[PDB]
Amino acid sequence: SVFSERTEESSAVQYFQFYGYLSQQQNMMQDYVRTGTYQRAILQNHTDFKDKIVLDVGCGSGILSFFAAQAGARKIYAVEASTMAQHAEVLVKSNNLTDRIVVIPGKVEEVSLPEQVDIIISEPMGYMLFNERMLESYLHAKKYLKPSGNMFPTIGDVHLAPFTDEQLYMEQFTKANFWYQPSFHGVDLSALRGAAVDEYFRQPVVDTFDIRILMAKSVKYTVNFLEAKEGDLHRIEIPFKFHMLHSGLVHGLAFWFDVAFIGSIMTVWLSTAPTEPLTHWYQVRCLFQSPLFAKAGDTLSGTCLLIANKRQSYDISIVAQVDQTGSKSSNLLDLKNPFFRYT
Amino acid sequence: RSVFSERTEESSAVQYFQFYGYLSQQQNMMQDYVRTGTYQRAILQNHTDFKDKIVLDVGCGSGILSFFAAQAGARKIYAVEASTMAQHAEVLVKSNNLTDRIVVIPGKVEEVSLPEQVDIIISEPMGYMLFNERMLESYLHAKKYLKPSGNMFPTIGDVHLAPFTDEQLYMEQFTKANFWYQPSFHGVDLSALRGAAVDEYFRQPVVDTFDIRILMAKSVKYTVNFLEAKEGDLHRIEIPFKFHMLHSGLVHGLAFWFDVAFIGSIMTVWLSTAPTEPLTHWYQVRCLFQSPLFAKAGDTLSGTCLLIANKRQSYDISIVAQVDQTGSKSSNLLDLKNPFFRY
Amino acid sequence: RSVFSERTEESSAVQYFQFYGYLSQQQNMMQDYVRTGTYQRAILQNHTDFKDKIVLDVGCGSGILSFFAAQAGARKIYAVEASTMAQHAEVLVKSNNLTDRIVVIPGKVEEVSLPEQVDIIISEPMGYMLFNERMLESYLHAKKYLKPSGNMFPTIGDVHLAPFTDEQLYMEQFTKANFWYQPSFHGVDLSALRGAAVDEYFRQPVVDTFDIRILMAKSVKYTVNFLEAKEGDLHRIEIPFKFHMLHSGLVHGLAFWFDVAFIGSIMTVWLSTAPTEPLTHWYQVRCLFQSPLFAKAGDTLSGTCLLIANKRQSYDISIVAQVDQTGSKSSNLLDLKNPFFR
Amino acid sequence: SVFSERTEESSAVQYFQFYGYLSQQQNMMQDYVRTGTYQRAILQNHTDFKDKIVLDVGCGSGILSFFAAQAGARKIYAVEASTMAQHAEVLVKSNNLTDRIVVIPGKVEEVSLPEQVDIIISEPMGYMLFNERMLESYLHAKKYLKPSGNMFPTIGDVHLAPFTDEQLYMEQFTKANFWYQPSFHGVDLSALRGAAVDEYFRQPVVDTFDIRILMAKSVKYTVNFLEAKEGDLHRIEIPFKFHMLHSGLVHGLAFWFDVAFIGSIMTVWLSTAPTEPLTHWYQVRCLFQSPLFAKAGDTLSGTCLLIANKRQSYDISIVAQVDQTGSKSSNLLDLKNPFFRYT
Ligand SMILES: COCn1cc(C[NH2+]CC[C@H]2O[C@@H](n3cnc4c(N)ncnc43)[C@H](O)[C@@H]2O)c(N)nc1=O
Ligand SMILES: COCn1cc(C[NH2+]CC[C@H]2O[C@@H](n3cnc4c(N)ncnc43)[C@H](O)[C@@H]2O)c(N)nc1=O
Ligand SMILES: COCn1cc(C[NH2+]CC[C@H]2O[C@@H](n3cnc4c(N)ncnc43)[C@H](O)[C@@H]2O)c(N)nc1=O
Ligand SMILES: COCn1cc(C[NH2+]CC[C@H]2O[C@@H](n3cnc4c(N)ncnc43)[C@H](O)[C@@H]2O)c(N)nc1=O
Repeated sequence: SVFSERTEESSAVQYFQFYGYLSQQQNMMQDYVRTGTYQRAILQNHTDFKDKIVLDVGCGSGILSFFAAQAGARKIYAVEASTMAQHAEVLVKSNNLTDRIVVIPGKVEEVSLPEQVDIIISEPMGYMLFNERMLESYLHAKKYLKPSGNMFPTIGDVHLAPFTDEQLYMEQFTKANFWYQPSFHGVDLSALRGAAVDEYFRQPVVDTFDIRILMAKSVKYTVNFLEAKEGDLHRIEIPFKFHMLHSGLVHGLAFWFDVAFIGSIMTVWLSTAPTEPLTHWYQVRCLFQSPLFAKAGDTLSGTCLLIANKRQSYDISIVAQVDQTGSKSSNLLDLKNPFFRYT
Repeated sequence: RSVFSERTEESSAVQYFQFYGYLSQQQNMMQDYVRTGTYQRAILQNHTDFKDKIVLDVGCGSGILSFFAAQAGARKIYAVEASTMAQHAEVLVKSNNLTDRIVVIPGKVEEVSLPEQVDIIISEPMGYMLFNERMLESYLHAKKYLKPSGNMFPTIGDVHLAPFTDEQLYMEQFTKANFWYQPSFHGVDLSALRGAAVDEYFRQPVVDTFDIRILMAKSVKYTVNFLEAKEGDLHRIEIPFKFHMLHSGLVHGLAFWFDVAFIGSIMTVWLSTAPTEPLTHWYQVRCLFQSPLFAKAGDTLSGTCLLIANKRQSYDISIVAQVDQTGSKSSNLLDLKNPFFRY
Repeated sequence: RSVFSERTEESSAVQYFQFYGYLSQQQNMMQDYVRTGTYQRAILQNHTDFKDKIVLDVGCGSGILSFFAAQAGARKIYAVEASTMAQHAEVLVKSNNLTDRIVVIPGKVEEVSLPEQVDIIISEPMGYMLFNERMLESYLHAKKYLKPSGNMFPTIGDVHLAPFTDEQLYMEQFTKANFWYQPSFHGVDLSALRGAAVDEYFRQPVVDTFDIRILMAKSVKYTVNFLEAKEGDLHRIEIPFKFHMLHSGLVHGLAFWFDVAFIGSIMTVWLSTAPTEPLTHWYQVRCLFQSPLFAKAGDTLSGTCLLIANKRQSYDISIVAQVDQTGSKSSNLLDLKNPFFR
Repeated sequence: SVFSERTEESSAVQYFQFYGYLSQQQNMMQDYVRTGTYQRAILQNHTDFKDKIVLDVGCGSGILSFFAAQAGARKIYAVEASTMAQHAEVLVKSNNLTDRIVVIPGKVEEVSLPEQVDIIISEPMGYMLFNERMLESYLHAKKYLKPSGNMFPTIGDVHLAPFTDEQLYMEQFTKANFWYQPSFHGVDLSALRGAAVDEYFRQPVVDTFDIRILMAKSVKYTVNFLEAKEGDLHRIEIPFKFHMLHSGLVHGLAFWFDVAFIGSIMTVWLSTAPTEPLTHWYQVRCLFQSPLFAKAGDTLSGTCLLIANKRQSYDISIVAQVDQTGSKSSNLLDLKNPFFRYT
């Protein structure tokens, strides 16, 4: 199957074991902006669901399918690969919707659907949008979509912006300098200091921050789910050229994302920006190995390259330079194992 | 066929050794001064057990215990580690000018080949509730390389269990499960999953610390002698208990902690994780009853704690407890692999 | 045969009037200075509404309100009381030398005979959640003796309901019901009765007081005009509500309290049992949801509170409420006859 | 029916409405001494239940019948007049004992039983034992008992003792003096002071106390349930002659009770004495209208006459005199409406 060939067994096992916990479902269900916005997006666009055939990709407990039912859907095929699929089956029955919702346990790449659908609903977003590589499953599911179909969400916007956070930057060396001592219980640990530093900077930082740390207007990269193919997400190149609004040291790039549900009646947005109420996605920051100095009016240019790996994630390569001075910095990060810093 | 792989699911082992490949993880355990200091004390104060001896370090990580053995005057130390950390151990050996005495051997101890038999095996195989991670079996497996008169550091392990009362913790866990009682979460009836939820939450052992005044009886001790035990002895561990209740009230579950002893030629050194001792990264472990049992002082609380090893490098825990004077019985099942870190 | 007996089970009435025959009970309400003081204030500052007038005191008890009417210059007061306390009131009338102005008439106001029509009716018919005990119907029934332009003290009653958050109270009641979850109480499996246990406990309205900070929205008010209302109006009371949520969080239920107003010729006097005011023996009443509803600020909480009068001199309470923006719905049933005094 | 003939309907309505609440059942079940002692008496006398026919009078939720089943009874007829009977039926079903326990809704005086039983079990005790008049139902049930049959409990002892409590006595007047003021909001309430005093002294006081207020060894009155007829409890004359242990003012009499389960293997006692842990029966105190002075060595004599009324309770008439001085005092009380003073 498409899924198995692009995914290490070991990763998938852990992955779907994670999503088999009800506390996990509960965690996201209790994120009100997420759940409420989805419900709002579906119900306020009822003409996109009334008497329609629906596919729910990765339905979990099946909540989104129930929203599709509330909107008047004729038939909803709810696909889920984790064991949560049982619990969804329980809920459909207990809610007297066995006639409209069909839970189909398995990976969307492997199961079979009896008919084509009018619309696909899903929540494939991970950290920095792309983490978990579910965007690909969502796009893969379009093999079941009628030429007349819609996708909820319809587009996804990733935003990148340079930031200054002197403390976050110095934090890494404060932690790594543990190894910079010539006699830890009689052992000289110093030789590992460099490797320790390396390890810390490879982790993207998951948390939130004050918007005043942002030093330039964000650059946006858009995925149109109606148009994009799976292969388009194996290699994602985000070129950028930031026009610096403030003077100071740029310590790295901040990431967040929005999705839009473009329905027949209205467009509804779900935003994870630092200007909006906090979600379980938070924001993601990737540090530069060396900060770059820039003055207001200077230009910070370069590329963010995301290469997909078989651990259901991406290798992040970021290169940036201040055009006016020629000061250059790089970093390589492993998105699969971020550092949860939020307190 | 390797012993390790035969008892271990691939997916679990990958994750397992990925976790221990991070330097931050090493730092975290190294910074536990009680642990590190006590190990160094046990080794250095029993230096005659190491002088001009052959040593095996099982799961050496960064290699600190091997360095303690080197400080103690060991003639040759074979330091085995299956994670990538082994590369970092090699660096320290070189930078500390101990290349002639410490030899890092990458791989699983069940799979590597050792050049000679050793005089003593040192290790830190203890996990949560002592038995989590199933490394005790690797530690015991390694005895195939031990001379007939050889020693084990640690030499024995004592598991302690005692009933406790903690209304807050219980209500804390029940409150989480009460989410699934809702008959109309965004219009969806979740109640049918309420039973499954409470099951899931009470399935998690609670890792943290507590005040000793919550203990309602003298602890019961279960001892594993590492010099004598076989791997097979740890596939099914049955711990019978009979507590004489010192206080009246609700027993909400059983608390677990452990001690290990380094029985050397000069002296015996103890490492304790009891709640009467300073806190370690092992903390203490509590298994909640789904239903608390009322008992008065002078009553007897009897039953068994049964540990069945699984292929995820952990144990399925079954606890049965009864108030003998009334016949009030409680039964519970816990998954030790996935505890709730409450601290 | 009488209106009272037809709407009341004998057993309930017996127990009911047995309760009000104790002097300690009388003392208990008289010692509520806010209550008694406000009544005297309402009557005395509106002395012109009593000056040389004919008065009916419905359920006079010890006869205190009648004495206030006497102090205000009333010509003649008919004091009706169905319990045995009526004997004690007559003693006080005699010992206070007011035999010429206060006439005690033993019996139910639905059954006794009055010699003449009155200019004003005084009473204290309020119970828990205002309506408990169903005496308002007796109070309204008594208007058959009121001259056309006559007055009522109190003149109106306002019931207030507001959503609240109180997790501790909720888990307090939830902790109690889980007793019945035990699969081995002395070796006995009680779990099969859990559902019934939760039902029983959450059916009880909670009588006590609380900090006003637990209220999540401005209260909604339901008004009874005693000058206009009929008995029948209180057999089935439907109270619609739409709360505009001021805070985000869990709504654990609805809190109820009431005010009455004495609208006299000189001034209007209010008696309040709100949580912003000093505590009275009416306290406040809260009806819990079996499961709380989450709402964030700006949302709207809508639904209905339905009160059905029963033959035990009380009400069957039905509360249905929903968060409009999300469709989170709750339905609940409470038995006002069986409150929980915490 | 016998029950209807001795009971006013309104009282019966109130009475069985009280016992229809699960919270009420729960409250007695949560009395560990009560429930545990019943269980102990039944289980340690298992030979009195093994393969026997049992009658459970007023079974409530059915707890004692389940105990009888645990002891090995062949058949248990469980009679209950309140609606709780339905709940008992539920538990019988869920505990898979439908073949051994038969719930019979109704009053034991009115229902039909198919056969004679070997033993009757019940908990008919009220305040000072006799309140609620259920002992008569218990004795009435012996029409279904085989000769040589047994009763659990087998006997009941009511204990009386003189007490001194100056505060309790003066309390009545502190409360009644509310009415002794010439201008309560302009009203002279004084004329009702006497009636208020009368009212307070008619109520027996339910609460507990320090045993040090007791001025003599109690006098005991025994009901042997094996020998007694119900009619024996319509008029209960309890003569008393106390040998005063302490000097002082006697303000009244204190009441409590014990029951004994005299089985073939052993006798088990349930005590509500003030020297034992507190139960939901507490203790009962009846005040003299005027205190009597007594010296150590004096004798306090008289009678406590209990006259049963149709409100399922008793009018208590107490007369007492100090023999050596001839100082005499009496009181008449209404046991149906006691004053709960306990804090
Ligand atoms: C915010 O951090 C990440 N994150 C993301 C989300 C949103 N992603 C739900 C995916 C849900 O979809 C399921 N899923 C993923 N790949 C799937 C596939 N090929 N076939 C079928 N179901 C699949 C998966 O089991 C889970 O139930 C969330 N609900 N919680 C989170 O913690
Ligand atoms: C729950 O906390 C307990 N805990 C315990 C310890 C002590 N446990 C060392 C295992 C170390 O031993 C290694 N290891 C495990 N099984 C092994 C095996 N067959 N062969 C070789 N090395 C092995 C593994 O890679 C790790 O480096 C720790 N260093 N951190 C902790 O967090
Ligand atoms: C605090 O909440 C309960 N509560 C209420 C009140 C206020 N309710 C006075 C009724 C008083 O009026 C009497 N009463 C009730 N229905 C009556 C009727 N058809 N005809 C004549 N008298 C009646 C009844 O006997 C009592 O004396 C209070 N005085 N104490 C309380 O404890
Ligand atoms: C603390 O003192 C009061 N008290 C006493 C007791 C002990 N008395 C049980 C009576 C139980 O027996 C029942 N009962 C009484 N007369 C009955 C009758 N002719 N026929 C059948 N059942 C009858 C009654 O419905 C209740 O289930 C208790 N279980 N709770 C209390 O609160």
